[PDB]
Amino acid sequence: MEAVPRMPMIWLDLKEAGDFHFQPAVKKFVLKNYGENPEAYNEELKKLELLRQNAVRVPRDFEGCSVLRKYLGQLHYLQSRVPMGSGQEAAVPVTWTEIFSGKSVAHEDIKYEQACILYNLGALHSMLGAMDKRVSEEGMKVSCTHFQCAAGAFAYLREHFPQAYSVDMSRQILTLNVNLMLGQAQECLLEKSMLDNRKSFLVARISAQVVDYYKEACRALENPDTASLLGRIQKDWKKLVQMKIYYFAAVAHLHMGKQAEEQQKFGERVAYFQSALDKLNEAIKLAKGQPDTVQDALRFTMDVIGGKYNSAKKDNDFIYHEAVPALDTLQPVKGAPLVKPLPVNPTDPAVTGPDIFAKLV
Repeated sequence: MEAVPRMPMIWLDLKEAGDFHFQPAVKKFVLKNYGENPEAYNEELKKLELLRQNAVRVPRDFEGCSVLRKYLGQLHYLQSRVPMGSGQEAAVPVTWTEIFSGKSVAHEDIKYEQACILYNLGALHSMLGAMDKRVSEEGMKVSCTHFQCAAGAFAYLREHFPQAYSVDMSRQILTLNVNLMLGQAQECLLEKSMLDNRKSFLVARISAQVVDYYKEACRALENPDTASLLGRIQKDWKKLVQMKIYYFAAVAHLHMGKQAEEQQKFGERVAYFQSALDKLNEAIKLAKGQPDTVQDALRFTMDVIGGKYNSAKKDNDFIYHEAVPALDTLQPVKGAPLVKPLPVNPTDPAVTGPDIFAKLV
């Protein structure tokens, strides 16, 4: 199974930015509150406006992440010296496009700008995670980290910002995004654990957790309100996710049968391989219409599980003569969560660079 073809991964589009005319409001504030020449900080203002145009049209590569993190950190450093939040003195309109409707949504709130950047940091991480072939140890590790970082950005957004600046960043949609991203992170780790040939029981538990994360996403996708908001995106996500629930349930029970093999529980081995085959047959049904990438992974896995089942049953029928337990007596596999949303510290100097606005007060 370490050589199974990789399943495709879902990634999220980045949001499109509108205007954020911060320069006039910063100049008035410096004049009326610091008493200094309003244009003594034009080079700091020039650095920020350049950084914004770079961020709102960011390159879709790993370097793009540092650009977004730079701009996000510098917005924090600006907010801590110039009050531009909701209701505050120097607040100006911030406009971005809500991604599911295409409608412009404006708020006079610098935290809306921060939120949309953080959203795009999560989305870019999801795209970089989904781009790798995931065939090397380092590519599997890096993809896993990108999906955890994506989860981290959407989780931070959900926890630290006035909920619902727009409906693409509502708490329930962000939670769907987190659970999908963690499910994809855990899938990357499952692939890595099979390459590393970890203990069969641990691999089963890792796979069971992939199922658990994808069940959380699937339940959220079945919410009619979310289906309505996402439109055909909900159909495309749900088809892949529901298929993967049965696929990784098959992979889990395959590895429970390998544990039984190792323990010389040869009737239990047959039962788990039979259950794995039943779960895989449902996944193949649910995969109708999916791309060849999905079919190639399922075809490969059917060869593995079908061959293991036929030989386990032959061995048991002609050698071991052990009783085969009913499938509904098998101990369920408890997922092993080995991923988490990974930090967004917006003001870590190692990532923000020098504070553009250090020479303010």
